[PDB]
Amino acid sequence: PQDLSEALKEATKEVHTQAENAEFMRNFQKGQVTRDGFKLVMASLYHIYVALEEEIERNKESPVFAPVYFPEELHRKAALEQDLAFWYGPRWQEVIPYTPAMQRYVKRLHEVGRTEPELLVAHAYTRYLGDLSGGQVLKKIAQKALDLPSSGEGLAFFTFPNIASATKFKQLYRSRMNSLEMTPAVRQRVIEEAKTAFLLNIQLFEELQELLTH
Ligand code: HEM
Ligand SMILES: [Cl-]
Repeated sequence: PQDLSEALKEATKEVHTQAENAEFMRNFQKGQVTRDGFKLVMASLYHIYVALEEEIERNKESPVFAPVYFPEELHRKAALEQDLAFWYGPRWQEVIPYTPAMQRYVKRLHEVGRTEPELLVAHAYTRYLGDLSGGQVLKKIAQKALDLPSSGEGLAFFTFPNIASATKFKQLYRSRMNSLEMTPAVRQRVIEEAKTAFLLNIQLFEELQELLTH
């Protein structure tokens, strides 16, 4: 479509559906998810966000990203750090897994943020808006499947405290995206990257399923 936020949504509808149907993901939604499986996803999210957020902090000033820089409303590293301390304990940083699929997603994120930051938005959109959209559902699922204690910890990731209305925020984010100024050449690179980001998630899910079935 015309608006970037639309072109993105439409250009990734296919890969997005593949993501949904990925065995691991498909099972998660079907309510079937183990703690180890859940821990693997959380550990993955931590790594991905740590990388993504580092790159965002590096290019926040650039015009290629500034318009969609919403640190307070979206940052997840800290939330994830709280959750992993709960899921893996006080030395989670020294025990959480860091698999190849994860490693590869991180690598691309740093590649983008270092050499082609104009593509960073493709990842911020993919991750933030995706997690913001599916967050409420997935939470209740793992909340019902895992049956965690009353510790009052472990799921901070599913709550963006600095965002009152997900809907209104998404509207604002999309708008800032469409306001993002880029040449058509770049716009196409951003679209591709978004498909890449999905693929990366897909590879990731597939690898986790593989690890779990063993
Ligand atoms: C349990 C699996 C999943 C289901 C069933 C699912 C379902 C949905 C639905 C129904 C929406 C809301 C559409 C809207 O608000 O217009 C959405 C949006 C989104 N999802 Fe997923 N999703 C899942 C997994 C993923 C994954 C793995 C990614 C990629 C990491 C992803 C990224 C996104 C993005 C970027 C959006 C926003 C698209 C836009 O701008 O309109 N989703 N998803
Ligand atoms: Cl809402």
